[PDB]
Amino acid sequence: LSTTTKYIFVPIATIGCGKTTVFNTLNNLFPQWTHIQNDNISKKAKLKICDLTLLALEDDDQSVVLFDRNNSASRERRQIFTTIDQKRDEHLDDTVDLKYIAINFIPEDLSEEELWDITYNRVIQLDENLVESVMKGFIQRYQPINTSRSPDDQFDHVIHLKLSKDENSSKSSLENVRIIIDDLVQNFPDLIKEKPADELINECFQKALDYKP
Ligand SMILES: Nc1nc2c(ncn2[C@@H]2O[C@H](COP(=O)(O)OP(=O)(O)O)[C@@H](O)[C@H]2O)c(=O)[nH]1
Ligand SMILES: [Mg+2]
Repeated sequence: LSTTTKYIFVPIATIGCGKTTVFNTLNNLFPQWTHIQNDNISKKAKLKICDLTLLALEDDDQSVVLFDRNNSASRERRQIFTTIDQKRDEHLDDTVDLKYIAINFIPEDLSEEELWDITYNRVIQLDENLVESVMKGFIQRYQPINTSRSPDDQFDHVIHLKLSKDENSSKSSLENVRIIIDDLVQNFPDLIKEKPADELINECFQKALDYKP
């Protein structure tokens, strides 16, 4: 109406950290949010994920883009800011406030050994040697978020997730969905007025967990 705010949720993650499960759960709770999955976009597609993001932020309808890519490498976050900042004036008028929220899927204190152990067994449980090999490449390129310097200092806010083996029958992606919701209620009350009920979060996560694409 007068000064609408849009949000782009940028994961920093490697394969199998739970990005799509968490974003699917969120989309299941908030059907108006736009979940754009890089895995669904051809490498020779006319519109790539950055183009599809801006297109999915034009209407007064569309406030949230779930940007579903690993962005394990620093340059992959730089691309997002530069490309979107650079094409924003093509589509959005000067009343649109755009915020980038990092969703950090890999704790600061996690070792590569435990990162590998958790994500690899998630994904195995499709030549086996080449799925392993692609996962390794995203880990080799992984540069932890560093909001003290370019480009990560352009984030408006960071949400720190956990990456654990499941304990006490609590999947860490479900723990992570709750963190994101609690964080948004606190720090962006206009995005989520009041929480979904706990059982609706559980059911929406159950839907995401048992998704067989
Ligand atoms: N054990 C466990 N598995 C999970 C969790 N979250 C997601 N998964 C599963 O791990 C696999 C990959 O997760 P996905 O969300 O696709 O990871 P992405 O590659 O980051 O999208 C899927 O089979 C999920 O069902 C979790 O918290 N615990
Ligand atoms: Mg995925």
